[PDB]
Amino acid sequence: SSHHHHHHMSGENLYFQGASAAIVTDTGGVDDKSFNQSAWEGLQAWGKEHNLSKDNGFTYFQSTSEADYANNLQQAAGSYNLIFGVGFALNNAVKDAAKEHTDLNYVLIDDVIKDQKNVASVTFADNESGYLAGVAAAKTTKTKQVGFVGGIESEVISRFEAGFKAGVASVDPSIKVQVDYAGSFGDAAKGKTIAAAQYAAGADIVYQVAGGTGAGVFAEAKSLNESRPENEKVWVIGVDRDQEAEGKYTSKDGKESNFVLVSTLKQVGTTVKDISNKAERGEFPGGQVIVYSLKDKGVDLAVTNLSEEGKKAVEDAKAKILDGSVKVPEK
Ligand SMILES: Nc1nc2c(ncn2[C@@H]2O[C@H](CO)[C@@H](O)[C@H]2O)c(=O)[nH]1
Ligand code: NI
Ligand code: NI
Ligand code: NI
Repeated sequence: SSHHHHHHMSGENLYFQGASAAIVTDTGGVDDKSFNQSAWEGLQAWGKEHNLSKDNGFTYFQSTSEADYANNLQQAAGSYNLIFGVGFALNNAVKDAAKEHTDLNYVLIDDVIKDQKNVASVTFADNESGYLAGVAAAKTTKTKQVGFVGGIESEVISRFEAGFKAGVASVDPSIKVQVDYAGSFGDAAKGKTIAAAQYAAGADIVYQVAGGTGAGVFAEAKSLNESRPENEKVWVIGVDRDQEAEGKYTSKDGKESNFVLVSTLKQVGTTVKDISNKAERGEFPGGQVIVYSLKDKGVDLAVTNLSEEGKKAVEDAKAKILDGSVKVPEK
């Protein structure tokens, strides 16, 4: 209201203490065009905003295996005071590291840690985005059969699967959803053989929810589509990022086209940048569980190459999820 006792201070003597933020990444890698890449793009954007460069204020530790999680988190604790575990698999390793270094701040993305003051947890309503992808798929199938390729069987991927199945059923319960898990988020070759089998059995759309494994699903669809006419093409649904650019191909008939129907979005990069800024300002949300959903645009659907009829079904289904009229199952 008033500040009568005051002293003039030079801007040269006032300074804001910066933080150093690192992500510890799973097998998928920061080049997975999806989940880990979104996180890494977010951290790079944050680095650029704070005048930093890789291994000088921000970095990523790629995990070779589960045994490398603890090694990478301990290496990170040498130089970084905000450490993100990217993926549900880092749950136990982040719990242990947070108990050893109570002075550092940790974030688990895609899972919850309870009762740890220096750990924040982030989850996404991927069931809600999955539902929208299902409505999209149900409005474009000609064969009335669609594929789902998961990475590792988990509460997280079951959220996508349940939402996707529910969204397909909301339009046409006649449609068959073939489900297959790769057992990995970093196995393109297994993604390719699963997609090959799903397409050969008469799926005309595959939704890939397996991070970097999904590069194989894109490779299979591209090979089938290059050896066919444009109007007989087979679709993939993108995940985490808008993957439209990965769908570029040329048909047997010489026509330039795109086989990405739609992508589910998961704003992991946005979350990494926002929490990094809060940690640097001394407002780290330790002990809290942050839930992103359709409402706050933490998840969404990019409607890329969907028919106008499909976009209407998606916009209508989105309204019903926001209003509460449709409750999307999580399992
Ligand atoms: N634990 C883990 N989950 C991943 C990874 N890549 C992708 N995912 C999950 O799979 C979904 C589809 O890529 C993402 O939204 C994440 O939930 C990874 O490397 N590790
Ligand atoms: Ni005042
Ligand atoms: Ni004074
Ligand atoms: Ni800074």
